[PDB]
Amino acid sequence: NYSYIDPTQLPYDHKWEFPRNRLSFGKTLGAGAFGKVVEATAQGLIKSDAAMTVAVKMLKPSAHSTEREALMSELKVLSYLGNHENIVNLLGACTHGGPTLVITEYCCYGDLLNFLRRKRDEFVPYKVAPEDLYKDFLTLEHLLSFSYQVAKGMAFLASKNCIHRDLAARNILLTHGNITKICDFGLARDIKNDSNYVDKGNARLPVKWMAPESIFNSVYTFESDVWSYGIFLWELFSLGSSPYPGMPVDSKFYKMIKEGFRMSSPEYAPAEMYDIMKTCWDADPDKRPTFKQIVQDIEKQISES
Ligand SMILES: Cc1ccc(C(=O)Nc2ccc(CN3CCN(C)CC3)c(C(F)(F)F)c2)cc1C#Cc1cnc2cccnn12
Ligand SMILES: [Cl-]
Ligand SMILES: [Cl-]
Ligand SMILES: [Cl-]
Ligand SMILES: [Cl-]
Repeated sequence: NYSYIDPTQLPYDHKWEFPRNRLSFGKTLGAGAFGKVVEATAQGLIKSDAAMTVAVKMLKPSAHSTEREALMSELKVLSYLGNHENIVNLLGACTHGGPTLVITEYCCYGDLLNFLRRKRDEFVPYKVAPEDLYKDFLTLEHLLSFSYQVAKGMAFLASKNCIHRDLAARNILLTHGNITKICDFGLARDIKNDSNYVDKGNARLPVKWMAPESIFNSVYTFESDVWSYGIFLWELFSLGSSPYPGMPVDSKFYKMIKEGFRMSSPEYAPAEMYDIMKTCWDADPDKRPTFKQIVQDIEKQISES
């Protein structure tokens, strides 16, 4: 599950350890068969005795030994990555005296996919009438900023030799100020009943976001994440539509991907952003751009707009 890094050899820094009893669990933010993410308040996180709201990831009583390893391995990965601007920020953890708890920041606006669909109908391509700024309409400027932030976050993950493997709008959190945080819901997502994940072998995988080498050879690299980022761009500029609309993942889908069929540009994608999508979807991973190159490309687009 780890292409390059070895989490078993990666230490869990004990500066992260947080007292279990100082958390007050609240509403459930998301849940899968074995794990869940809950909103919570932590008492002694901030130096002054003032409480702050956090999100906590934990396993359910249904979880087995495989999931207990995965949650601890996830904590080691998050601790190894450290805090970054474009990544959801680990705040602490609880590792003894009970089950593993992973504490991160709370992102007020939820996941990006639901945000795009919530904002889709009032989307504004050009400038917002200056009286209408209180409406906080979704604009093309916001979409470009989202692509830029996620590309920077993925560039940082690549620099840490880390492969995301499930990059999609559903795995992007959104905070105040239209700032995105890459995340991985993992076990806290009900992939069993999520139509975006597809039965393949004995796993359920996000096939429509996956590069061919990941589908057919189970190969995950920096450049297979780049492919997923291209699908994410299509999600973004279609305002939250499902990729390859109307095409179920079946034998014809695999042949069409293999033979070079690619999606058309979504209705709201600038031509230069669609140019990025096509290069991300190159059958040859070596011909695909790097995330660092994508950041440079998008940065020039934002300046010239
Ligand atoms: C409590 C919690 C715990 C953990 C994580 C989490 O995303 N962990 C994570 C695990 C791994 C990876 C990277 N790997 C991917 C796999 N890959 C094979 C290895 C590398 C990353 C990543 F960000 F770097 F991508 C993140 C998020 C939350 C949340 C939350 C939260 C905050 N506000 C809200 C509002 C609504 C809902 N949730 N929510
Ligand atoms: Cl546990
Ligand atoms: Cl990894
Ligand atoms: Cl916002
Ligand atoms: Cl074209």
